Amino acid sequence: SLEEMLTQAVQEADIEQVRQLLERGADANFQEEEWGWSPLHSAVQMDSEDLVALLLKHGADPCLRKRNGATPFIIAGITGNVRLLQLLLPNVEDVNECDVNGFTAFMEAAVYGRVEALRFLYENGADVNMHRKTKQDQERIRKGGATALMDAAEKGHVGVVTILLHAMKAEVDARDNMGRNALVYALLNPDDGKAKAITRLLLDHGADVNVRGEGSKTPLILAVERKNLDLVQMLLEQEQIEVNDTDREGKTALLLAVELRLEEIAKLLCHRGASTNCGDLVAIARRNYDSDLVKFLRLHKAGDFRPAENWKPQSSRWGEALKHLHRIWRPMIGKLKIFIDEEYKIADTAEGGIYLGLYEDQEVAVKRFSEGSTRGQQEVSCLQSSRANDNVVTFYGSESDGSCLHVCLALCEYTLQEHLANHRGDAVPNEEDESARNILSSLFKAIGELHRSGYSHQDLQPQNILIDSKNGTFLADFDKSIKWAEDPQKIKRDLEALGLLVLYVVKKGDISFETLKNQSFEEVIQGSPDEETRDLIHHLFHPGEDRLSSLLAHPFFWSWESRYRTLRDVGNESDIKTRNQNSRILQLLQPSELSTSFAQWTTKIDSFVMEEMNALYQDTLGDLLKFIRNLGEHINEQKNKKMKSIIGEPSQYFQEKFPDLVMYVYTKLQNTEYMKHFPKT
Amino acid sequence: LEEMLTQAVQEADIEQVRQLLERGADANFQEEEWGWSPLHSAVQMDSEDLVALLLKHGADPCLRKRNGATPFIIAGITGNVRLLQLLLPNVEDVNECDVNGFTAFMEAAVYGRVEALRFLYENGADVNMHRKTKQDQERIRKGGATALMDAAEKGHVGVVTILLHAMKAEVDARDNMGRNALVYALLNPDDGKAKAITRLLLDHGADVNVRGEGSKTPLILAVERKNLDLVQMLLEQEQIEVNDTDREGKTALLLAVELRLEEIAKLLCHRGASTNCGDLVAIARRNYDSDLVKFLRLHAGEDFPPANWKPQSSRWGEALKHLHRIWRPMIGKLKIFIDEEYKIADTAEGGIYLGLYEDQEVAVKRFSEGSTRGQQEVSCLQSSRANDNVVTFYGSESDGSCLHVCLALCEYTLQEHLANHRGDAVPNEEDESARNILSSLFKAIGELHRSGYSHQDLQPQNILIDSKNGTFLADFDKSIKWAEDPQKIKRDLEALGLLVLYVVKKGDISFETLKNQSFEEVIQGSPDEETRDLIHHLFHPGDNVEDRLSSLLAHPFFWSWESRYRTLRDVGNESDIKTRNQNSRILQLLQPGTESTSFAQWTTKIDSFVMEEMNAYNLYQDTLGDLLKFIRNLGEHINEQKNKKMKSIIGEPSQYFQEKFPDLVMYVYTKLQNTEYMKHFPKT
Ligand SMILES: Nc1ncnc2c1ncn2[C@@H]1O[C@H](COP(=O)(O)O[C@@H]2[C@H](O)[C@@H](COP(=O)(O)O[C@@H]3[C@H](O)[C@@H](COP(=O)(O)O)O[C@H]3n3cnc4c(N)ncnc43)O[C@H]2n2cnc3c(N)ncnc32)[C@@H](O)[C@H]1O
Ligand SMILES: Nc1ncnc2c1ncn2[C@@H]1O[C@H](COP(=O)(O)O[C@@H]2[C@H](O)[C@@H](COP(=O)(O)O[C@@H]3[C@H](O)[C@@H](COP(=O)(O)O)O[C@H]3n3cnc4c(N)ncnc43)O[C@H]2n2cnc3c(N)ncnc32)[C@@H](O)[C@H]1O
Ligand SMILES: CCN(CC)CCNC(=O)c1c(C)[nH]c(/C=C2\C(=O)Nc3ccc(F)cc32)c1C
Ligand SMILES: CCN(CC)CCNC(=O)c1c(C)[nH]c(/C=C2\C(=O)Nc3ccc(F)cc32)c1C
Repeated sequence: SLEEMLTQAVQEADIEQVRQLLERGADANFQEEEWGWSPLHSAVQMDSEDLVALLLKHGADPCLRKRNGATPFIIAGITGNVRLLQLLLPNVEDVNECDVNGFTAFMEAAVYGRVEALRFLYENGADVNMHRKTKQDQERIRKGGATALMDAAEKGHVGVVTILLHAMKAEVDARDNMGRNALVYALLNPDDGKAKAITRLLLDHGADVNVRGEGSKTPLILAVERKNLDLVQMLLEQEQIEVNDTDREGKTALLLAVELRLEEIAKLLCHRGASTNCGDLVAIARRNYDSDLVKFLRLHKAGDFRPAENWKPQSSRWGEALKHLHRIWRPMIGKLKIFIDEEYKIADTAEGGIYLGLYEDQEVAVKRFSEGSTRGQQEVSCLQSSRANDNVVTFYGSESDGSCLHVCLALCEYTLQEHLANHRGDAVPNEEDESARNILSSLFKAIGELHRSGYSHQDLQPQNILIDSKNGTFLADFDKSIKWAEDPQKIKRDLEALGLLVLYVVKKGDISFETLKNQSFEEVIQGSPDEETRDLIHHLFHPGEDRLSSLLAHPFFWSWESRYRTLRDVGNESDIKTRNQNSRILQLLQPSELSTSFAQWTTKIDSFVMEEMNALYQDTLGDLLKFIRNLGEHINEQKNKKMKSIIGEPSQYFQEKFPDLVMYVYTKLQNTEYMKHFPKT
Repeated sequence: LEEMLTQAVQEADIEQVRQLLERGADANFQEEEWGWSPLHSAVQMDSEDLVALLLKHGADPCLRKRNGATPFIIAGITGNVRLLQLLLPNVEDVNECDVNGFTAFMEAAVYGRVEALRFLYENGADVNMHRKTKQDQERIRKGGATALMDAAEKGHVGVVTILLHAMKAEVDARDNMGRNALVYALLNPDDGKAKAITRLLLDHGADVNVRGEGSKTPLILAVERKNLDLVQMLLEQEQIEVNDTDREGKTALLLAVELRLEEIAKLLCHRGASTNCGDLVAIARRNYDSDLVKFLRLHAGEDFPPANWKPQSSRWGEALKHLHRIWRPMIGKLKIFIDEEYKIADTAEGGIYLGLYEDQEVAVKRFSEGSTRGQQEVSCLQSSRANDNVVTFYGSESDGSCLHVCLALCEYTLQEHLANHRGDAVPNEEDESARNILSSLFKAIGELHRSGYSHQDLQPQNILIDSKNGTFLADFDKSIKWAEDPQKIKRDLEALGLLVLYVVKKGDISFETLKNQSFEEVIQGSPDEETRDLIHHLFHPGDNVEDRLSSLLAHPFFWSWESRYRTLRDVGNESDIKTRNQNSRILQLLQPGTESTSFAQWTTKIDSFVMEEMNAYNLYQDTLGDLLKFIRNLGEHINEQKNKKMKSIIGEPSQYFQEKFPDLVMYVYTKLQNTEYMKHFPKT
């Protein structure tokens, strides 16, 4: 509280209240633990000399480093009051002391365009062509090495540039670790006049003009991109200027000037040796509606330049249209290449449609929103949280053209509805449906993960589910999604739609989803072809917020083989074989319940099989399981060949003859020790 | 060469045109790609001569190209009045708009073609026509801009004034977004033109409380442009709202303090702006804006913070909380601070730091924007977004001087994770963990190859584990497209071979150690035959490599002990094993001819009680057939009441048979591998 009242006192500039507390014994070398600021640092930054004098009297160290290694002296450079620098100098060890990023009081004077402070530190030993020496991590990626000249040029301080080159002997062609010099820094400044004046000075002193800036750009290309005839004339006054220099992507200064629709700057560039076979400049002027520059371009023809098409799309369905999109010219919206044409449309939506696009040269689906849209905001928000969810469509990023939020997504081959259509004629009519389990377990996982992330979908339907080239399934179209904390029992709608999607997929897409939405709970249950489906759906309409991942353990997701295996394994328990009425197993399998389909099972199994196996089977469940166990073990032996052919495939046999069997056993053993007989799930 | 010989219209010479106009080619021959006719293209190049020559030859002036554009509309662009005069008698409506809403008048407005604009106005043209677009564009609230808005946007001072005064233009016309010409005016690059057009519009009474992109007012657009003049011009209106906020809830003043604009900030305070919209003092103070600090203190942020963001990371949690709290400027969508507190690791380039990217926690790998290595990384991550066991790529941001590569944040390295979990298994118990880690890596590298890439540096430091124990492959700065150099795939597969031993040995043998060993020494280091066999397949993948990785997932190494045992039991239940039928297919596969394997004389290697009790009938023989028979029989009966003594001697039978006979599983695997009996193997 003491030094804290001092800290406060200084911030207020109560000179007296400071005096009292210094005499009370308060530490002027106190530093707050976050950013390392001292009362001496603070007094300098706010520029009240009285406080700096008062604190220096009380032993406040002027070489005291804050978090960034800056000392109150360094800070005075930024402040630019000369009598502060006077007051701190007779305690300063080195005038060239740097913070951890290599900054000196002189650099700081240059950065803040403080002429008078620069003069003071000039006459006092301050090195003028000191490069910033930074920490090892910054150097290894070639950061640092900049100078007061480069600093002054970037900030556009005409005064400071004049004074350094002339009065102060600044090296004009000094390089930072990136290989940049003050000219590059000069050319980046937003103001026209300031940029003009600084470039002039620097050129006349012998700044190299053949230098690489950000994006491998020359000074010339920077002058072009800025649309400044003035900055381009100065740079084209020198002969050694490489006019046919290429930036990162192979764009030339001329190419750029045609592309930007800048007549004068293009012509001046031609009259100076900008070679014309760097791209079809004529066509570029033509799409620009630049009549005048066209003619001039055809008045220097060197024949008729030509352009090789390499890029192959990954998509099969969208391939040819993506080739076309890659071929034609479009302007970019950040990292996105897009064209609002029917040829490129994927689908129609509640706002804006979905089109093919290219994002960093990768194929994408692009969902469009009005940039103000609640709906677009909900989508982007949910997608940004879903990056770890493996069964959610991959999110590339979102780009704004100012009136339209573009959401870019991985491109998929088909919607679930399409996919089921294309694969409808693959399976023999009674085959086991492995495909349905895969699709639906991927959905359970996707929705389960979406819930754990705090989001609910609200519009699960088959058009929002996509299938990729490799048969994987993904969830999509988040516009109507909500953070479920807002209303926790709205999760229910996801769970109910998932129940409808169970039926949908098990029915191989033959029943439309519309139909299934107009049906009531009991109609849906009745529409189900088996008991596992019925029970699964039931559990979705009547849930217990991690129920979904537990439902992946449900016998619906057991293969026919696994189901058969579980019945055989249960039927091999000692107490089923010895018919121990005492035992815990037969206790559990013994209930109350309604009429089963295996009650008096012995009368509905072929009479030939019945005899051969009795070679004492009662109408208990226990004796059915045992029957399954023995038949499983012996079905393949020579002496059962006639039995084998009556049965056919045994898994199919038992499940068909007794549809409720697997479910009944699963229900009875679910939370018990003999749950260990279930497949590894 | 009949329709493709119109380039002359390109080469613009009248001679070849007239001459081929009666040699055979359709005047209205629209090129297929965009709908450009010789009439379209002539009007665009402004050849007074070609429009005459072609209009002589019937060519329709109402003929639409791809975007719905008659050469009339295109004369509004070129601006020439006597092209518009040659065409006007052969057009139904002068106000005929292409598919995006654009009349010949708006094209005159867009390109600042002043004489053309006059000519169209007296000939009936529409000055308060909003653009009518297709329904796709309307549903997302695009279109409905007037010619006035086009003129303000392009900054044509001529055109605005003519329109406002001569042409009765509605100043406070809105587009579908809800934006007047004023909004368009302030987004102009040119300060002077912007000043001029603001003035004209403001004095005709354009709304100054409108909203543009990002919910920004005109005032906020003025402040973000850093232009005192436009700020004064707008504050000249009495009705204006100073305390209007953008989407992010920033007031115009807040923005001025933030941007180090003492003068505009002082001005906005003098015109009644609220000083309690942010901690304004602290903002000026960090900006080193001494005078403005004084000023706001003389008036302050007394009646003003916000507080709930929770990281998902447990390891990096506390530091992510710190990073969220502190103020940083953005590098695009990324929040980062280069300091030891936030540092995850050192690299050969720049280190890995914690970051926030669209408010999501991330690891940020740093490269000089120059870097070949950074380019290789971004490239390979861009092709891997579908690969589920590659670290998620969020995006890359540039500082001008540095490439930030942002990645999903993981808890641990593979090396760390194996250390932390070294205590977890009783050392005589099945290693589930190893199979999971290694199957994810097979999947990762498999898919990485399918995408055309090879890693080149697979080691445990490049493999990361997340909060839910998913394993992810990272670090592609040394990756290569293998198409150029097809056999360098084999080096990744060798590294996988090393990683197999590393992971099975639970991290006890260091990777360095293992990289110095020869292929044969590594195989010798293997604690079992499944590992031995697996690794072998990785060091010798084959020239015809292809998807060697995907077939290896089927190998007994990835079978649980439960499933190995289940397979041996199932094989043992074959009728020809039970009848000991020597002629049969199964026994021919298992056991042909006349034995070096640890199951030679297997009857003499199991406890004599078990052997004796089991003989409850030809007593059990030293054939493998009879061993599988033994395992099936034991499997079935081990838990029966009367076999309680056997059960305790054996313990868990899977563990037993594997231990007493280490080569058994592999031996059966090898014999049944591409046979019908493969159906007894587990599922994958
Ligand atoms: N003689 C020839 N021989 C062989 N090929 C040729 C020839 N001549 C040209 N080509 C090839 O044609 C290709 C481009 O097609 P195009 O020039 O025929 O028509 C353009 C484009 O495809 C098509 C694409 O539009 P877009 O999807 O990008 O969508 C643009 C935008 O989103 C929307 C603006 O509306 P708003 O939101 O602002 O209300 O409309 C479009 N637009 C913008 N400014 C426009 C304007 N001033 N006037 C009319 N429409 C404008 O529209 C034409 N176009 C684009 N920018 C334009 C502009 N600034 N002024 C006038 N027309 C423009 C070119 O790529 C070129 O290769
Ligand atoms: N009186 C006070 N009392 C108590 N607390 C206070 C007080 N005043 C401010 N605070 C609080 O402290 C926090 C930290 O503020 P700070 O100024 O101590 O430290 C900043 C940052 O931590 C720290 C690291 O910043 P960074 O990682 O963004 O790194 C910036 C850059 O990447 C790096 C190298 O740049 P270069 O070599 O490539 O050009 O140095 C930083 N830098 C840039 N310009 C600088 C300059 N002119 N001078 C010194 N450093 C500069 O440096 C301080 N800083 C940043 N920009 C600055 C600039 N333009 N001028 C002066 N200092 C600057 C502030 O955020 C604030 O909340
Ligand atoms: C088969 C006939 N169809 C009528 C039902 C017409 C085809 N059109 C359709 O059904 C259709 C619909 C309604 N959506 C899509 C595609 C996507 C979607 O919605 N979100 C996405 C996100 C990413 C992506 F890469 C594709 C999509 C199609 C093909
Ligand atoms: C002894 C452990 N120390 C703290 C207790 C920390 C030391 N740090 C270490 O060992 C270490 C190393 C050498 N790499 C990582 C992490 C990553 C890496 O290399 N690429 C990535 C890409 C993404 C990502 F999300 C994390 C990483 C750590 C934590």
